[PDB]
Parts: sequence; C-alpha cells; structure tokens
Amino acid sequence: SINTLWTGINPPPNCQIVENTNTNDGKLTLVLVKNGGLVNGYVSLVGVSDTVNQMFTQKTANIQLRLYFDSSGNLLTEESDLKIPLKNKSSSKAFMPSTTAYPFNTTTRDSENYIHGICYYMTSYDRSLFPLNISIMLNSRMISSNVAYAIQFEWNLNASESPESNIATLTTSPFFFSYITED
Amino acid sequence: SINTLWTGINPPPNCQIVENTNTNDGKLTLVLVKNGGLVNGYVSLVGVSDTVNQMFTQKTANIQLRLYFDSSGNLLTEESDLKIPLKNKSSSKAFMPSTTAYPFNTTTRDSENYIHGICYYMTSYDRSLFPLNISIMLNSRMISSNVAYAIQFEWNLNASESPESNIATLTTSPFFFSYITED
Amino acid sequence: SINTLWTGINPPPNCQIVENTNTNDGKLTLVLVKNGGLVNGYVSLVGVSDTVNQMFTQKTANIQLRLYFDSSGNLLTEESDLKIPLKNKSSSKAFMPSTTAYPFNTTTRDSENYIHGICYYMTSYDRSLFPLNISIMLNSRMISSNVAYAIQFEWNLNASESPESNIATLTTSPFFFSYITED
Repeated sequence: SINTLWTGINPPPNCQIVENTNTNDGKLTLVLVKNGGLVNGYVSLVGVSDTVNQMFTQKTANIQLRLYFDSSGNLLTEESDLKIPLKNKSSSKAFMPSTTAYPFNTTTRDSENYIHGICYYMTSYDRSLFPLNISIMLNSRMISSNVAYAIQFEWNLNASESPESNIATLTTSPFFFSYITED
Repeated sequence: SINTLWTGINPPPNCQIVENTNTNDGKLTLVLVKNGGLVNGYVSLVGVSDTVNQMFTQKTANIQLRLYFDSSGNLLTEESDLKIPLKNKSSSKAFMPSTTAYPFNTTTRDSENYIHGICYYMTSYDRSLFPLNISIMLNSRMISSNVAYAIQFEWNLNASESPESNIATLTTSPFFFSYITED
Repeated sequence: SINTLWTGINPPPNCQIVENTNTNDGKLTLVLVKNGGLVNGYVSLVGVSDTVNQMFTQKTANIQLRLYFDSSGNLLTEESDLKIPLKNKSSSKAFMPSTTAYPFNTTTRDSENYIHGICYYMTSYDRSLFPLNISIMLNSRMISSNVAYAIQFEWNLNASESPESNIATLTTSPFFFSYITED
C-alpha cells in the first residue's frame, strides 16, 4: 500500500509536446507502482492543443516526453517536458530506475537502457488502429543540473497513409512496462 | 496478500462464446491482481465445444467476452458471457476499472477506454503462431441494469490462410495488461 | 516486501548460450516478483563471448535458456543453462509456475504452456530495431532428475538481412510477462 507514484487519474494539461509552447498541450497519464525489485508502469497520452491534435494528419510523427528527477526522486519540472510533479494515492527514490541496471554516460552500454514496444492509435472515423512504436529510455543522458534519474518516452508514427484528415483528439493506447528499481 | 480476484486456475467451462448456447463452450482464465493504483491482469482462453474449436478453420474469426459488474464489484453472470463469479486465493470494487479513468456513455472519450495488444494461437499441426489482435474495453457501454463496471475482451483472427483444417483445441496465448483501479 | 527472486542487477556471465562451452557466455537478467496469484517477470539478455556477439551477423538465430527447479524452488544449475542460483533483494516455491495451470508431460495440453511475445535488438551502427520472437515455456518438459518446475526462454531472430556485419554486444530489449504461481 501507498507504493504508487503517479500523475493522478484525469490530470489537467501537464506536459509540453510542441517545443516553445509556454502552455501545456498534452495530458500524460503515468502510473508507477513499486512492486519489489520492479516498478510496474502504465503510460498513455492525450493531446489537447489544436497543434498536437493535428500531428496525426501526416503519415509520420514523433512525440517525445522527458522526465528528469533529482536524488530524492522528485520531478525536475523546469527541465522536464512533464510540468506537474507526480504524487501518491489516497520515497520517490524507490520508484526510480536503478543507475546500476541503467547506467548514465554510456553509449557502449546504452542499448540495455531502452524498453521498446508497440501501442496504438484508434482513428476518429473508422476506428482503425495504427501501431505506434514506443521507446522508453532510462537514465543514460542526464540533461544537466543535479539530474539523478531520467525517464524519456517516445512515440513514433510511421504509416503509409495519414491516420486522420483533420483535427482529432490524439490518444495513445496504454503501454505497460517494468524496470528494475533503485530499491 | 489476498489482493487477487480470479476465475481459479483450471476452471470448468465458464463462458459462452457462441451466442444462444445454453451451455458454456469456453474456459476463460482471468487473473486480476490489485497492486496499488493498478490492477495487473492475465487473460487466456481455451475452447471446449466442437463449434468453438472449429472457429480457426477459417481465415477470419472474432470472439468476444463481456463481463459486467455491480457497484460492489460482483460479476453479473446473467448479463455477462462469463457465467461463474470470480473468487479470491487461499473488496471486489478495488479490482474494478476506474470510472474516472475509463468513463461510461462517451464516444467522444471512448478511445482512452481501450487496451490493444497482440497474443497468439499455436496451430495443432506444425505449431506455428498466428497473431491475434486483442482489445480490452473498460466500462464505456453499460449494457443495462445496475451495471457499475464493465470489462470486455475481444480476440480477432485475420489471416491469409486458415490456421487449422479441422477441429483443434482453440487456445489464446496469455495477454498481460494493467488498468487504473477505482481504489 | 522480500517477495522478489532474481539474478541480481548486473550479474557476472551466468548462463551458457553455446552448447559445450565450459564458460558462461551470456548475462541473463531475470527478475521474478511475487504479486498474489501472479508472478511478474522481467527478462533481458546480454552476450559476452565473441561467439555469442557474432550470432547477429546472420539473418537467422536462435538462443535458448532452460531453467530447471526442484520442489523447494531452487535452480538446478547443473542441468540448467543458467549456472548461478537466483537470490532475493536486500519460499522460492511461491515464485514457481503452477503445475496445475502449466502441467507436465502433456502435448495435448502443451499450448497453454507457452507465453509468446516480441522484444527487440538495437543494431550497433544505425541503432535500428530488429524484432525478436520470444517464447517462454512453463514446466511441460521435465528434463530429468527431481525437476519440480521448469522455465525455458527462447529468442528467435528471423530477418531478411543480417542486423550486424561484425562482432557487437548482443542485447535483447526487456520482455515483460506474468504467470500463475503455485502459491
């Protein structure tokens, strides 16, 4: 119990997808559950701005969300794309990605710093599914400051046709993952 | 501990795949584990009737299983395709899908009510794998009555060739998922 | 708490990929977490020997790792490809695959003894992703002795082109799974 760090169910716009957009244009739902040596995660994204919700009118698209954490395990909102700190339900460090399992400053050892999977986008018209490649990069590149941990999410759409012809709420079906915690 | 709602390991025929089949023609193994703000799930299906175990002689097939729950979190067996209530191992409401994260009566917000993935069918002859698209829909459509929650599973086979030439035990490899609980 | 059986984060070479190789040529990271009636798992592999790290110069490849356990839930290292016993973090039987859900000596019932999924290999040059079919077989074939449980991992590369032209650290992106425990 009380072993859950998250963005809260239906959070307000809390991240920035478009660079240079003083306003949050996306809604990221991230749920991290401590479960022994593993963190059980859940991640889905919803777009809010007209710009975000138009990215799927093109056959190709990329969305990246970077989370940087300090030694205590607190989200460094100024440097991260997620602008609202995570909470608990009703020791953030225990929800963080092991710097041992996932080491920093290493390209010789950067490969074991990635989780790769597939999630989907359901079109607004015929409700068809477009697969989205999703990658989660743990630690590895500490942007700067006193970044003690990092979690970067990236969704990539690479289709032969555009999933939408016009504005439609961008949504990424839920991607499940786990990673070894710093305990 | 005691935070697990399931159908029991090797249950008897407990669901109805073919509409209008007074008898249960399938064996659904569903395991739901409470783990903080997330339910960790496991689902696999085994076919029992000659009819079910012949669905894979065609290149296309669809199987749907709807679970409807009341406010307490109890399976409404008369309305659901699963006909035997779930049990525990030796607060069902805490195993239910958040009506906040996954709202009812909403097509404007029905997309974030789906989990989509792939699981597999292993042929009885050359043991080859056929991918099965699987979708889990949370709440969204409350069939009727005092349905407080809903979980619908759907497997879809869409192949160029038929996986089987004759009767063979239909089996769906295990699909893992998670969803935000009503806590 | 203390409900986690694993190989330890960055273990030393601990398994044998190439048959007849008195020395361990691979690093397997396996994390098993007890979570109610389900074990939550995480598995990734890193190759150490020049031979292992050359397997991806061919368009096709197969890697198999067999774990055999005794009644207590202890790894039988002499018969298994994993040569170092698992530990805990700071009742192995409770981390074992149910012999009920996953029965032995049964091909009539061998299909429900498999978990199938996809994980990836990131090439060393252009960092592209090659999908790897992964299969986990639970119990089913008890090699011999007093094998009370079995977990076999198998990764298969089947590409049109070879992912690498020369030696490169073989790595399999993390595959997540769950199975019903013997409780």
